Amino acid sequence: PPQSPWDRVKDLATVYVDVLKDSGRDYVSQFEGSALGKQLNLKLLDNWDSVTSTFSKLREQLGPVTQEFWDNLEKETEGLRQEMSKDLEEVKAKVQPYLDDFQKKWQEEMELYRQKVEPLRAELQEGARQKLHELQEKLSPLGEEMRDRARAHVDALRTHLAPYSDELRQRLAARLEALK
Amino acid sequence: PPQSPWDRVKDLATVYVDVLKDSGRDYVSQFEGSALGKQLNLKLLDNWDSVTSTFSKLREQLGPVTQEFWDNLEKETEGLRQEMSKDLEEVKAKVQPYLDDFQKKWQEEMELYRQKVEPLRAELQEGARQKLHELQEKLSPLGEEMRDRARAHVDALRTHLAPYSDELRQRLAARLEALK
Repeated sequence: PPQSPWDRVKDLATVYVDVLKDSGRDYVSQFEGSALGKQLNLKLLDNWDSVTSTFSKLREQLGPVTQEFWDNLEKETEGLRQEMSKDLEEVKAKVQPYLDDFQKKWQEEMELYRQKVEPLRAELQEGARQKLHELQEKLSPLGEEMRDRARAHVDALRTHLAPYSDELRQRLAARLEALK
Repeated sequence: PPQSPWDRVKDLATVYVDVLKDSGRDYVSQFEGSALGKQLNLKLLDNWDSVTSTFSKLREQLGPVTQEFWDNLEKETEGLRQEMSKDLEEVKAKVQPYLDDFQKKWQEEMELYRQKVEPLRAELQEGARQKLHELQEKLSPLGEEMRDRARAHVDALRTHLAPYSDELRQRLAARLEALK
């Protein structure tokens, strides 16, 4: 099984084109994955990816190429990487405010939602706590009493059974002695 | 490695003597293991077992025996099993009321404890439920709103980024075309 030379073009697409939308996707994941985003069970990345990949659009455009192309690509790779890398940074810059504004906005949204929710939730949790604190004290002496009685009941049983186990052991011993 | 002939005596001790206290232990486990017994974390069987086993007390009593003993024991085994089995049932009978009364008493105890506890616990669980029912309705429309906005924000970002990914793909395509 040989390896397609087009893998080199695929790598250039991933590294220098799709990185832009992937970073976009990562900013969205941070929203989806936040403590509050999970609270809401946000699923937001359906249809995020376009159907046709950047790689397909490149191969489709370049059309078929010769071995001269691949030898020329291998010749220019480092100089093309350098120049592609500066185009990528010039675009990353242009796009960064959108990503910044998105990150700040969903956090604003979540905070504004936390304010409407966390207080009412805190309250109920507080009162539930204070009513439970008021109940682990009433059943507290009730517990150490049941345990004392339970222990007394078991010691009584253990004691009641003892003479009967002795009687059995003595009947066995006497039957065994008869085999001497 | 040979096997001790005394294993036969050990088996008789287990089967026809220790079964009595073991059943006792099983009645206690039922208490310990009940839904309410677990609630209280009952640990009740410490020191239940005597230090010296019935087997040790039998061997200690019989003292050393001959091969004639083991041949005689093998001769009488079925007739000794039958007769030991009827002694065991005559004792099981004598002891059963104790086990019955113990089982009935710890259940009485647990019920009497359930009455003091379950109501107060039910109440708090009811009100906590009714206050939460009163809160999953207020944040309900708030949730479907945040989701709509979240979806709108992500579609905006996806859209803002598109022309920049196209520009990158076009700069790569043009650099690749130059290698033809």
